[PDB]
Amino acid sequence: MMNERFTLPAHSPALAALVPEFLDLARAASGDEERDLAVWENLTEHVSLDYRFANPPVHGPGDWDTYDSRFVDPAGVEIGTLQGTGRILYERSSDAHLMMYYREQLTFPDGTAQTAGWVDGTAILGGAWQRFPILGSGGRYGSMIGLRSFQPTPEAPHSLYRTHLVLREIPGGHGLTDPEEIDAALSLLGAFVGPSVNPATGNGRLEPP
Amino acid sequence: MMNERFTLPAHSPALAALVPEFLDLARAASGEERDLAVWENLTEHVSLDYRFANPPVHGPGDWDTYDSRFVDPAGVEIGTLQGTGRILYERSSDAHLMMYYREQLTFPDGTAQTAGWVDGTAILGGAWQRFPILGSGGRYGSMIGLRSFQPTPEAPHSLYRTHLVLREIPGGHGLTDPEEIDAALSLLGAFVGPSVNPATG
Repeated sequence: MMNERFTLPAHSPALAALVPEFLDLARAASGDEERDLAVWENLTEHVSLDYRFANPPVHGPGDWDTYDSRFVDPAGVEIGTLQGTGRILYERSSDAHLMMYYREQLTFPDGTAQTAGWVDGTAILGGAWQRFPILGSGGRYGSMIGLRSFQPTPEAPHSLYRTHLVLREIPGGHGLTDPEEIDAALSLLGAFVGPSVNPATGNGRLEPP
Repeated sequence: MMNERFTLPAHSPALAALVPEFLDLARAASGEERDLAVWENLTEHVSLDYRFANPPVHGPGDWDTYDSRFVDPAGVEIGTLQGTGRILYERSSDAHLMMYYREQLTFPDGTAQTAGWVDGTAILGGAWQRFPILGSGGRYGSMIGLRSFQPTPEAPHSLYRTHLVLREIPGGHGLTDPEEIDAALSLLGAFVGPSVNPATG
């Protein structure tokens, strides 16, 4: 008797199950429920960033970048690396902030994890902390979700970031393999940490700036 | 003691509380007793003001506003809607036109609102579009719901087939600030929206 158009996709329960675990990460990271946990705090992210302008003089839609990162802990030990890609897709109606979609692959000696989501490009210039959700994708991290928080250092905003990473096992894993559903989970969790995609304006319209 | 940078914003528990209720909407609409409003197989009469950025081309920069009338099968109007949408970009994977919409719902006894992503290319193809709803006034202020519509193939820009459900949440959804409302609408849209930029080869 259920209306098809009110029923949600098959993966929705698995998605929903990520939500409480995500809210729990901070507490689990603070020393503590015992599952496998990986916490790296006060990392130095050595970023080598190839930033391309589409209309060279100033940032705008169409711009893109790639970057490679090295995660080095306070003692100088490299704990993992990262490949990232980003594209500027549009300007918000309300304030013309530069909206960018990013995807990243984190590679640790014992496994891999991935990231995707929205970044306010205007805010990164201003020096804001950014946060991406993580889904584990292989090895030790395959059963894990987490959070990546990074801030571009004032001295070298394009080469050194300060970064914290937390990944935590979910019992029996998050259960997502399809890229479609992985992207949906990353959108769901990003809702808590990511910028607003297009805030309501004054004039009741979403016209372009 | 906790890392500020791993701690989620204060609204996170209220957002999290929306999730099981949202998953419960389909079952609730088909018959726990709360206040519930279901309108199925409405005819949505749409009046559309569409602006082009490069006039002959449908593309990024286009935007529109529209007025909608919800008429039940018996010909009674049960509410109206004002909406706005913009074409923001073409997906890397398949160049589909991605768009974003915000809408305000007005019923005789209250108000509700909507926002979310639309694949403008797939909508041509006859796919259903779905936006989460947050109540914003009157009877519905304490409610969340779902709006699903499909443009009629014979009159794709003026007639839609539409279903609406809104359901009371115990103690209201608890969101008043626009930023938290936008986050809740994004959170619930993750379940129903198109993929915004699928990974490429």
